[PDB]
Amino acid sequence: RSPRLVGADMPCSGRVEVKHADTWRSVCDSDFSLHAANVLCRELNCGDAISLSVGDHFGKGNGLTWAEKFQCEGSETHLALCPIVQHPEDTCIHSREVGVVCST
Repeated sequence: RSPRLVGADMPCSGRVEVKHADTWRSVCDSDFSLHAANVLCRELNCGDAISLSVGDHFGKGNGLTWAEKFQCEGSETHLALCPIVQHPEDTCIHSREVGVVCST
């Protein structure tokens, strides 16, 4: 559940991608709370979250999109420690991949 931000002009902003096993997955913007964002920014040494950005703001990813969501409380040190839960019914397309801007 290793996270990275991809596609931004700086390391601390970009489209969210999180590794599971040997593949990376993006995260639908229907599925990602400000607390998951928070935890992500922290885990990445990027300060605290400023914004979640919709609509593949940093471009869209390709490949898998996470089918479970990270229901973080907010103070977890890693997304790994956040409880997970099923995505809502249907599927998302890459056009709704989520991104973040962390401060700092």
